[PDB]
Amino acid sequence: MRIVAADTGGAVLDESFQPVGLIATVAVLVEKPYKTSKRFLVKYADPYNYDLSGRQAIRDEIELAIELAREVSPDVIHLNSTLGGIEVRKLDESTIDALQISDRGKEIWKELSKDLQPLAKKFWEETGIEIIAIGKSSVPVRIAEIYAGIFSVKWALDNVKEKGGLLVGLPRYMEVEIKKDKIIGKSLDPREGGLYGEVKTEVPQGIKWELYPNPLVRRFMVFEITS
Amino acid sequence: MRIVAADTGGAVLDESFQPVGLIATVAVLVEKPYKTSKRFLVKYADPYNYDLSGRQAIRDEIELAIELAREVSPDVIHLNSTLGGIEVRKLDESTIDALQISDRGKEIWKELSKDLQPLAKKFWEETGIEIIAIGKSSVPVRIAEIYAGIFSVKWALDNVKEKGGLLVGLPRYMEVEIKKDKIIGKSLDPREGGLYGEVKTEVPQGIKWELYPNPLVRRFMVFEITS
Amino acid sequence: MRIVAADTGGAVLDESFQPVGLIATVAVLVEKPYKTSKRFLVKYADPYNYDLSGRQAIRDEIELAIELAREVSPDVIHLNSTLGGIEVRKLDESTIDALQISDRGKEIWKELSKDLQPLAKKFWEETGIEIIAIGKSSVPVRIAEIYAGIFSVKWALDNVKEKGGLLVGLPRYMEVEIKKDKIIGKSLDPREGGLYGEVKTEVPQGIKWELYPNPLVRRFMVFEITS
DNA sequence: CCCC
DNA sequence: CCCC
DNA sequence: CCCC
Repeated sequence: MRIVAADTGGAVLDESFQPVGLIATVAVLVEKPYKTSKRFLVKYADPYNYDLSGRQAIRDEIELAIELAREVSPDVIHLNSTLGGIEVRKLDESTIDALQISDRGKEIWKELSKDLQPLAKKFWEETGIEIIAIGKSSVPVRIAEIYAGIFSVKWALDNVKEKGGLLVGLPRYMEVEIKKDKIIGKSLDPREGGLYGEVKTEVPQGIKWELYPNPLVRRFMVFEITS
Repeated sequence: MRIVAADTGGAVLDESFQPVGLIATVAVLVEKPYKTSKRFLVKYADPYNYDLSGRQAIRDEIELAIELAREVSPDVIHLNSTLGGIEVRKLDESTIDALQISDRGKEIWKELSKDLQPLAKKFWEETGIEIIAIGKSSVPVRIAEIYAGIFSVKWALDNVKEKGGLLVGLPRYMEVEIKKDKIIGKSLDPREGGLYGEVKTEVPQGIKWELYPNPLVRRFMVFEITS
Repeated sequence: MRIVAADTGGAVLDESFQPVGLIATVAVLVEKPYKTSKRFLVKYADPYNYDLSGRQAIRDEIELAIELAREVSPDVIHLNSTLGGIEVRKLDESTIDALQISDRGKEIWKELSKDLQPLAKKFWEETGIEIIAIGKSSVPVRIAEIYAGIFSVKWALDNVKEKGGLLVGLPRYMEVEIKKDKIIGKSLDPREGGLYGEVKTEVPQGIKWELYPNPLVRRFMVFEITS
């Protein structure tokens, strides 16, 4: 199988570890043996002008996934939303309310449907590629999530010297390592079968970085970098 | 403690990773230190004529567990169904409806009770051995689940040269290793305390096998073998 | 951040692995990098005269946490109860019933509020330190849980030769190591980022100890010691 | 809600 | 409830 | 539904 998946992840934290804004949206192409991605795109947001209550992330996600899909022609697109694998192009008010998701889950998706359902329908008529809301059960999504963490670290690397101090909240139970020329992100959950990512970047000088648990959010790590 | 447990696990997958049928039903004897099983039985199903909608699996389980229990005389039998550790022989509609399980779970078990409750009551009157539905809380069940994976791999080993290619979906977060004369199964979850299994088999030559994450079901591995 | 957290953990088990009573209540001070604690208190209960139905544990916890907090002046106190991080001092029946907790959870805390809510209000007016019910989401709480496991082993070490045999049920997925002069406790979940503890103690001789899974409670280990 |  |  |  060849799958394109997209996720938004990584957050700027204040000194009380409260999230300020999300950082990276990543679309990945995942192929056998489905442990990583060698082909991917990234779109950075502005964490300092980000609405956490708003759900722009998923609109960026589905767009970025399509952009990658039109180039690599995958079998399917995985969107990070656990709706039981329902096709976005089939998302109308009728089908949303019939899902066994929270009542709030239903509320949010009726508004997204105005743009995303026709968008998925046109793309399906073009390419025949479905865009399914599968969320947590999907490995390409989790791999995309790992890369979202890595690009958040890269974002921190590229932006540490203008802000002189950054706390980056990583996605769930993943760690990062920084080599001379690349960032390595790895899932901390061995049950996932060895999921990982790698992104080439120039690592700036005069910086020190640390990785430690978020004391307020168990199984979430914090990436801290200074000058 | 000496516990007999039984589980059905392992599935033949198509190339879209959709399960076709279940493979192995295994009953195990588990003793201190409760990390493995050295005494076990296996019953193979036909994955290509298997009904996933049906619940024959649990009927195969309770049969095989009893068959093994009559040989090794355990303290108790663990059946793989999370009902809070209630004895099967005590299953009437009143207590089933009083279980904190889904409405679909209740419907299924009310129909299962017709055969399974007298079966458990008769077995208890003979041997004094209870049959409890404990499921996820039981370690012997997980050990049985691991062996279901091991015997599923063995099934693939024995049937690969007639089918020239097989995708076997293993039970949750377990891996297998293939040595010269045996298959070794290990839980990928270190939290379970080092649970494993081991089964002797003649390993066919001229085969290639690979283990990788199921892209559609996170934390589930896929065993693929070809000629 | 400097956080004081408290948890009760560790249980004396009978030979059917059924818990008799809880052992150790521990309050810990946790600072960056939030992986362990170098400052902690322990209060022992009598497992053989313990009410498991009762909720003495949480009253011992909040008391012991305050005692330590009065000495080290932390930023906040973490109590082991998952109520979404709500301040205990604001817990009345009105806000309790508005919590997304079980019907049993509401009943228990409505009764606890009679004593604990004025206690939390009094402590907050004195020191300005909030006592929040964060529970499973807190890392300092988990560290306290690990030390509770360590002190349960210590309790067993100190009481083994008078009891001539002990089964100690540890907290979820943690292991212990016993050195010449200390007990080392480690989380078995790599997702938590390497949480651990250490307690110096005199180790009695002519004892043998073993660590293995509780066969009736998956992901819970058992500590057994004899003479 | 907590405990194994 | 179970299966991947 | 997502985010830490």
